[PDB]
Amino acid sequence: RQFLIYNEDHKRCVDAVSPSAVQTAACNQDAESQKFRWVSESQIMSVAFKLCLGVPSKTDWVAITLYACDSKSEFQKWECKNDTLLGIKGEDLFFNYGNRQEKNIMLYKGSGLWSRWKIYGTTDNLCSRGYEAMYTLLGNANGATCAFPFKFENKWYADCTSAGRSDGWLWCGTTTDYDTDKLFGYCPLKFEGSESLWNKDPLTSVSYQINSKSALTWHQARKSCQQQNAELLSITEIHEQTYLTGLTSSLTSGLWIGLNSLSFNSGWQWSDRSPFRYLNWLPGSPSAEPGKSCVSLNPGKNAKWENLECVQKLGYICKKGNTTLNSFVIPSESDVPTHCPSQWWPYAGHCYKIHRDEKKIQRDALTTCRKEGGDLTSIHTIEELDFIISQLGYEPNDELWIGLNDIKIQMYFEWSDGTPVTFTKWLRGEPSHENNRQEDCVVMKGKDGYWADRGCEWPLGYICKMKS
Repeated sequence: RQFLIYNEDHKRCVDAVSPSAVQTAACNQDAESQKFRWVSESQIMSVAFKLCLGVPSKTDWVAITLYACDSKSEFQKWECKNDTLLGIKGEDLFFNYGNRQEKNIMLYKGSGLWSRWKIYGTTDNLCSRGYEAMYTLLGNANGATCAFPFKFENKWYADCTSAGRSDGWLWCGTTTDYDTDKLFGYCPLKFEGSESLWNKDPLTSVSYQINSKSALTWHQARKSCQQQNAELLSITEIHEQTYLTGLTSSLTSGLWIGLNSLSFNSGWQWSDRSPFRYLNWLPGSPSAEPGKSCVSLNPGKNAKWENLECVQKLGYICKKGNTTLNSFVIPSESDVPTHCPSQWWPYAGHCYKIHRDEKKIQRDALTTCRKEGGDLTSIHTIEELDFIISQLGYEPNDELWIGLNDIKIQMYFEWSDGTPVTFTKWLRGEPSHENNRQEDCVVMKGKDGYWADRGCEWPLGYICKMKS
């Protein structure tokens, strides 16, 4: 994420010569003095010197030099303007080439070519590479973010290091003076041994990372997974729950997983957009108390789930990988010219119709769909859900049976027509109260056609979808 700062007009690059001299030289990508990187939302640090570029004051024609990095100093905060302009934050003054008299780099009112900078090698500005907090793994800092620069054995370190360690793992101090506070962690980056931080499941090849020594909020936890090209754990199959129950059987403190109700207009959902089709709540969850929108896996209570306040500082599980297990059935393709019986309307090779003639409990409804040559409808895309609520005479106060249910295995929803569950859109507060029955059927209700699970023993209208 390092870079050289490059001036196209001069075809030359910024070079740090001393804490009191920042100049330019020929663009040498192997010269550390010309290497720079963001270390916060607004500061840019010299890799060679571990000091941030700054100005003595927000005033015209002053020298830009290296200062001790400081998150509160208005005089080291930078931002990109126009495109290639790099300006001190809050004022129309700009990182400028200077002149052969100073040789130094200068702050200046002028927005010409001498004030316009892009990342060497690239054609995009400096804010394109940007800065992200980097949460540590294992270590004693409980997952705190790296602090750049940091002091280790009276030496300063610009990025993560394998110094003071013969195993070669990459670490960082989480306060600037590691020699004093002694707080560290391992960096979420590739190195020989990096992968032994993951448990790969031999059945599916999906990888899992159990961060039980950490205390992050839900949102912090999610960002630590995302920066590892992963995401918070989704639990989509009976097997996956079981593998994870095994992996955490020795733990007791809760661990964040990706299940949340943060979107207002809908209900429970996985942060990786997996369908929410396998349920494993602890008794008394999900609780309806309004602050508890993020879900934790409780390894000390058999790896069942509970929703908590998203600000609690727990451990977390990340999940990386695509499963090798093919599904048993794949949906059969459609037939682009589809003819439909009377009062049935096509979409994507299937005909649909809403029944409200006489309400039936879910089983009688499903029976009537099959006497008519189809089933209770399955839904696999938001496009398909939009078709149903738009083109079939659907009304916002409707409550209609669809094919989702867990009559085979409770807590595991399947489509009555046997197609895989690729997509779920739960109503706000749904699904709920599977603990109060043994069969969960699923209706479509509300202005948006979102789904609620309920008891199957209830007379309702229903939606049928025939075959191709």
